[PDB]
Amino acid sequence: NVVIYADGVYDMLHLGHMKQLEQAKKLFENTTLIVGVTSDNETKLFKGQVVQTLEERTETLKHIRWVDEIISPCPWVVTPEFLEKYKIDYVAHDDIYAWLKRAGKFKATQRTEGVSTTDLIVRILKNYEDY
Amino acid sequence: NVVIYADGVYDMLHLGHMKQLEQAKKLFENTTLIVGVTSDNETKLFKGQVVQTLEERTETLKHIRWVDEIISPCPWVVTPEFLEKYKIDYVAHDDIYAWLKRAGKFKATQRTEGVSTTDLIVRILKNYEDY
Repeated sequence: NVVIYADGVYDMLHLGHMKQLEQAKKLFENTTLIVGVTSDNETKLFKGQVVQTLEERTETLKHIRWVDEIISPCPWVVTPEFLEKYKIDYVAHDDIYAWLKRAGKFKATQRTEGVSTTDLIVRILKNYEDY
Repeated sequence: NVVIYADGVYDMLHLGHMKQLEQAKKLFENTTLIVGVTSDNETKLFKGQVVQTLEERTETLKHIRWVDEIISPCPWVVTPEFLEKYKIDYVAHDDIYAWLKRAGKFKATQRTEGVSTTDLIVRILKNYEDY
């Protein structure tokens, strides 16, 4: 059994997150997938705007079949100490990660374009011709 | 083991669908949850607008841990013949259902207000004061 770790904001969870979580879950035949959900204050300070609170973004992730455990809030920066505390074998994510590639603990997951929740609102608005 | 059936549009799947699916899944200690996804043409003709195609709405549902099987497209009207073909013990849904209450096959699931994907876009727009 292999312990995988993925982290992220997971704001307005869409098929993109789900597919990336699925891919992480399936890196190995027998895995335990831990998902870390970044904090509101830190995501806003370092990355950008978040619609949903930590509590909302977390409650929604618990419905994704690929998720075995959630760390909420997770650290903004993943540390080697953090890997050992939770006995993580691999970190799955789409440099600040060089030390992970060096431990052989880096596993790249892919992003799907064009399926985000915001992409969906755009498709709603395209029913209203500009004139 | 109890076979439960829930149907719906599942457009822009949100925590509301997920919680309603969760509740269906857990009506009994040992269940098999079948989720039917209504067709595009029929949903548009009888109910209202749908952003996502059948194929999109279905691919997203497969990520919800509570879902064991999907019928896609499902019939717009559920029939007693339909219940027997799939050996459904119960139909979970939030009249056109009287015959289900009469078979003792009706199980009511609740809607959560205020967590829909559209509710989320509204919260985005509220950062832009009207003046």
